[PDB]
Amino acid sequence: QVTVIPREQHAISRKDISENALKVMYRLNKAGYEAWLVGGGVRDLLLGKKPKDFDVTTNATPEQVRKLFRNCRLVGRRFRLAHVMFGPEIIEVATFRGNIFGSIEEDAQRRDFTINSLYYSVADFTVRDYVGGMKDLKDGVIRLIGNPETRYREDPVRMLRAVRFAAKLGMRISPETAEPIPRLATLLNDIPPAHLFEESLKLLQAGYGYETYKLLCEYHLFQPLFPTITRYFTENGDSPMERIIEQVLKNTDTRIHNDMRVNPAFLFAAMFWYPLLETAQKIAQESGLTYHDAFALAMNDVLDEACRSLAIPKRLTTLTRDIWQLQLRMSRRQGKRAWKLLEHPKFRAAYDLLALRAEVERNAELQRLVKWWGEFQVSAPPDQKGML
Amino acid sequence: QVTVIPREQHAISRKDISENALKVMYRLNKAGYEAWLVGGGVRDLLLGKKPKDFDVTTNATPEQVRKLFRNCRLVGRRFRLAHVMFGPEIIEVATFRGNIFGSIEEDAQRRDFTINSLYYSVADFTVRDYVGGMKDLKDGVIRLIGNPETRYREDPVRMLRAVRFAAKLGMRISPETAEPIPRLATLLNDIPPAHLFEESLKLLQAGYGYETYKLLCEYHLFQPLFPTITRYFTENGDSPMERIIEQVLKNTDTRIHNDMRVNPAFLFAAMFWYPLLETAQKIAQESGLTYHDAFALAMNDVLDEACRSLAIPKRLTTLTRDIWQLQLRMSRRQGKRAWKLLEHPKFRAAYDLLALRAEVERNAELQRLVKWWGEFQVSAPPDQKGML
Ligand SMILES: Nc1ncnc2c1ncn2[C@@H]1O[C@H](COP(=O)(O)OP(=O)(O)OP(=O)(O)O)[C@@H](O)[C@H]1O
Ligand SMILES: Nc1ncnc2c1ncn2[C@@H]1O[C@H](COP(=O)(O)OP(=O)(O)OP(=O)(O)O)[C@@H](O)[C@H]1O
Ligand SMILES: [Mg+2]
Ligand SMILES: [Mg+2]
Repeated sequence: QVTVIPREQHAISRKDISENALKVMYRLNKAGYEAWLVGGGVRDLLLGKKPKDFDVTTNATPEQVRKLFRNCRLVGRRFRLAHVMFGPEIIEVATFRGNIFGSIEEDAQRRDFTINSLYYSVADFTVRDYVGGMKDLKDGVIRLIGNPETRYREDPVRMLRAVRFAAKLGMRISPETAEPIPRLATLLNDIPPAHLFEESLKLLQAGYGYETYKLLCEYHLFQPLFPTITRYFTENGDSPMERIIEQVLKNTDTRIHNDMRVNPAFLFAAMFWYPLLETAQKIAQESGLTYHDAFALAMNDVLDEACRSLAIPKRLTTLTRDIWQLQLRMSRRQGKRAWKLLEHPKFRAAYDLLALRAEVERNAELQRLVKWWGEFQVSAPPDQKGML
Repeated sequence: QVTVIPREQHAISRKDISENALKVMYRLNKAGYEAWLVGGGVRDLLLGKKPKDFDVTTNATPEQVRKLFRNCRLVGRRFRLAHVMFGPEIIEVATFRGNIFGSIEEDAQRRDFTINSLYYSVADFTVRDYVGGMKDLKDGVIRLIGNPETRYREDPVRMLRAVRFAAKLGMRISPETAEPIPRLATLLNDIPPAHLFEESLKLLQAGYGYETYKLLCEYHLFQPLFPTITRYFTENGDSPMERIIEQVLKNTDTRIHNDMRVNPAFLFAAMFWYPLLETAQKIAQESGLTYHDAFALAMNDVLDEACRSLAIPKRLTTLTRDIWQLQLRMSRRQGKRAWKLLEHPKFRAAYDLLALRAEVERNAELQRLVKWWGEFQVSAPPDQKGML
């Protein structure tokens, strides 16, 4: 066991790569308090990679952190957890937990995985490893802290994170930490649909999506969240839907790394697409009615029972509804309303759906619609007229 | 002589084709006042075309009008000139004029042209013509009301309007009303650049642009407004900049007849492009700077001067500058920095300008950055990945 690591044996974790939350600790260290830098970035820093967050912890009570910062711009409460604002840098200052407020060692144990529970002191350039941490981090092991069996039951979402980190970094899950998941997965439905929604995005809409999907399928974690989707999987391995999902992911992923923004209302409208389509079939031949009105029903239901697991905000769903709406409208080769359409705020997305539907189905008559809209949108108004 | 023309013999401008701003005349009529429809609409109505606006006039004091609508959603200010709201519909309710105000006849006179001073009462289905009005409308004639000479001097913009209706509707300008213009044209430099901007857009940005520039040039009214451009015309008639101003207008026009949002900041960057391309090259040699630094000065220069004539909003100038800047970046066959660009809020307009530049210069070098950016902008991140 090795509880304190020195700056000379610890990957340099050079004081200078820490931005200036250093101003936030220095203030504490000066006041007779303790300043530690915990979790995310402190992991990354040891890895060599650039921190995305910088969060800190202290033996200073929350009302004590209030006085020592009353002059600062402290953004919004929470319990414990204080929020300092620079601007485009916000720094989280949280008090150690234990009866309620305790020691550094105490705080370490209530944290989830090993590597995400390493601590840095600007004051002594030492990192504290009350857990496997350092080794896990070297060996590339996502390990949980207490008794997996119990933790996952206390907070089931702890399971989701295990995969998420597993995918993000090149790491594998500890056996003990992995055993329980497939069995305990179902536990996710005792989770408020909203919290889920957050984590669904943390997983896919985070630029790892594809590797995190493989991992969510290999642990039966995908099913609880997207019932409406698992059901249309096939033995064969790659149905139109089973490809599209891999693609919209792989791509949303490329986007996020070339730093482009991304539409979640898209991501979803893509996956559920085929399911919607399938419900259009049954809705039509059965309960025989028009294919427009039929489609429109499939929407409400598919979105209903999907919104039954993930809590999608009314905002998103409504763009989604539009992305699908456009799929029918575009299909009907026609004239003057193409300006009306080209203008639509969700066209860009809607074109990128048609993009995929044509790539996956390899339906040459679709890609055909894809070249046309392709040119009719980069073309200039004299040509755009002639195209009709 | 023939001052009152009845529902049957007058193009039946039919009570049915008046938006329910009838409900506002009705209150007026019921209340002992009379209330008439004027100009904009009544003109189009007699021409058959759908009005774009309905403005009522009454012999009620602006005071009497204020009171008889208290219950209503009446939007504020403006001597005389009262305003009432519904939905997307606003109804303009101004009082006659003539100490200050008076007879329906006394009002017919302070109005700029003969057509735009026809009057309609729903209460008797007659239209009152106290000017050439009816005949002129039949004939296709824009004819200022009193003495052109004096009036233009009273309000020089009356000249611009005159030329605008001339191109919008399909009709010719009255001899008596055309003579004074080429002479008196300069008078516009006395007018606050504010009004000129306003009216500059009613001329080119209402989708009559091309025809309204065939006139603005053929009556030397163009010059007072756009000094910076006038200067660069070539007797040839076929310079790149001259072709560009044609096309951009022809196109802005198309955009408007197909209900597509149009951008003002684009319009301008398009015209002044070549005057900007010129002032840059002259700043390049005359003073041995780098081109990138040279260009940027030229931007300031062209703007200040145009700003000297048209009060162009600090808003639109920013966008413009950017649309231009983008033209430097889209030039370099850029690497992974292109994702950032694709994202720019203006990229569509910057593209649309590379579009024209390539078409008018009839340059193949440019015509390639067009074909390229056309694909790189509709492709998928897989494909797009590769292109780079
Ligand atoms: N419900 C919970 N139970 C126990 N510990 C928790 C819980 N929620 C958060 N934590 C702790 O918070 C820390 C994670 O912080 P945060 O949520 O900002 O993500 P992170 O570790 O920075 O993730 P990333 O590696 O993606 O940056 C972990 O060390 C974890 O132990
Ligand atoms: N400064 C002015 N001097 C004299 N008359 C004016 C003045 N400003 C406006 N008018 C009168 O207002 C009427 C025009 O109304 P408005 O400004 O709504 O345009 P419009 O005639 O409806 O144009 P359009 O044909 O484009 O619809 C004209 O009949 C004109 O005589
Ligand atoms: Mg946290
Ligand atoms: Mg008006």
